[PDB]
Amino acid sequence: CPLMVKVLDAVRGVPASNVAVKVFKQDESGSWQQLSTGVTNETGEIHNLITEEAFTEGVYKVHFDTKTYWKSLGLTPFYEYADVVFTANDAGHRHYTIALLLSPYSYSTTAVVS
Amino acid sequence: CPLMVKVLDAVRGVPASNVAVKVFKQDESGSWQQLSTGVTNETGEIHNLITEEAFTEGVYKVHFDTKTYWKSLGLTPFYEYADVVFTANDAGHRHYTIALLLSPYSYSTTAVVSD
Amino acid sequence: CPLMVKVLDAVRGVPASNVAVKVFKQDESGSWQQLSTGVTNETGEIHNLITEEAFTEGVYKVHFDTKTYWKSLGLTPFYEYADVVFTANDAGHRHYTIALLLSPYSYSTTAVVSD
Amino acid sequence: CPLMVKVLDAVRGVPASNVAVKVFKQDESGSWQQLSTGVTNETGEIHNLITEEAFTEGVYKVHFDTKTYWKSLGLTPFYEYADVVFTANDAGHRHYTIALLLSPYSYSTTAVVS
Ligand SMILES: N[C@@H](Cc1cc(I)c(Oc2cc(I)c(O)c(I)c2)c(I)c1)C(=O)O
Ligand SMILES: N[C@@H](Cc1cc(I)c(Oc2cc(I)c(O)c(I)c2)c(I)c1)C(=O)O
Repeated sequence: CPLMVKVLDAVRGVPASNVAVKVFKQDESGSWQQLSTGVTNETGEIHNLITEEAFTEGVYKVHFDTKTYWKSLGLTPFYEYADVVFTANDAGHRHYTIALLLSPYSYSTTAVVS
Repeated sequence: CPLMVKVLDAVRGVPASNVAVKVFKQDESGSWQQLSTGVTNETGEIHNLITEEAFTEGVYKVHFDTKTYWKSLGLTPFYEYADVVFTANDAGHRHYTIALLLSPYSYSTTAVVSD
Repeated sequence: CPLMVKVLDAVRGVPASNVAVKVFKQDESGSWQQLSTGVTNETGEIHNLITEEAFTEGVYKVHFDTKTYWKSLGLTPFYEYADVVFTANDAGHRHYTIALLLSPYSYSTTAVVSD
Repeated sequence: CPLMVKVLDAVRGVPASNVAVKVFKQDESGSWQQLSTGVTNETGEIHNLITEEAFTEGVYKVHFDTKTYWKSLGLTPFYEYADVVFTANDAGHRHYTIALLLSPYSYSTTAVVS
């Protein structure tokens, strides 16, 4: 799995489950094309988010619906969502983890590339 | 000033100056209309980004060109940029600060909302 | 003011007011000598924590009582407190801001150093 | 393993290896007693950091020597180290992960409790 996510809830101290995620890749044109969609599991992760074959060199957007997550907890969210945008495999085929830490009025993201 | 930014550099321990910022408001179609531009100053801030008159209820995107910032320092950035998207002024007029902390492979953002 | 703090609440989107802060300096023995105290104000800051005269070269601990803060809000905190420890003024006199972002099960701290 | 760590390098996008870690528990007296020491591996983790038997209810300090880590990379560190202090098992025996994200002038820590 060359593209992984790990989402954590900074308020409750647990992984953030049921967070809807979409993966897009930017066109030759420059438009975003949706490649996959999934929902985080109990460990805040998504298995098989993208195949090695579909995950080619280019610019990617990983979109997290953080707003619905906080509404499901009865907390007021500030952000509409969190998008993370990066170039992948520009200098070779690697594995990427997009880590995302959530609070109602803050989020942090870090990329681990191997 | 109802919309403020504060940008910090976690590698150097200084405010991130000369970061290009753009502010957009989503129209009903879903497209983004640019309403502001600026570049952070030596304290990582931008004065007079938008007026109260322009800053009406809606969905906003604050776009930070973090890639150009790190490249100017000779560092290899991971992200293309950082966008921060939120609904504003939907429960009355408020003031907002979008704070952004930058490292080449990480960023954090926090919102402070006051009345 | 050579030592400033800025404390924010990531749950509520407001500065974290009424947070008790203490500043210590390590002596040669390794024990900690208290030099300052304060409580954050409505913007999450403390004025006049220490003077330039007192703030000499050494190792400092800035101690934030984050547990009392979250308990006052009815929230269950994980940490007993947050300490931030660093060497100051070892390459000349500088000014420091210790920024601290709080959630019940997480915190982030960033230092801004100027001359 | 009831007490785990996960340390990441926000500058390089890799787990932070070779970070020295000490685990202390506070005395009845109130003094810190060292229970264990280890060093993060290539995935930023430490196996067998503490046994289930030694990890009893009380107040813990997990100490990370972040200063030597940044010096090993040739970057100037601001902090002397990062200490994370918390009560464990006050309401039952659980597993704890202390996650720690490092930059030369910033760090973030989050606790995941299961
Ligand atoms: N166990 C799996 C999944 C996993 C990946 C990461 I990357 C991680 O590390 C962090 C650190 C911080 I600080 C965060 O705020 C967040 I979100 C994730 C953690 I815990 C777990 C693995 O090792 O691949
Ligand atoms: N002096 C001005 C500007 C200012 C706002 C904030 I909001 C702030 O706080 C943080 C805290 C953390 I942690 C960050 O990573 C970042 I970026 C900013 C700081 I320092 C300064 C004011 O009070 O409005």
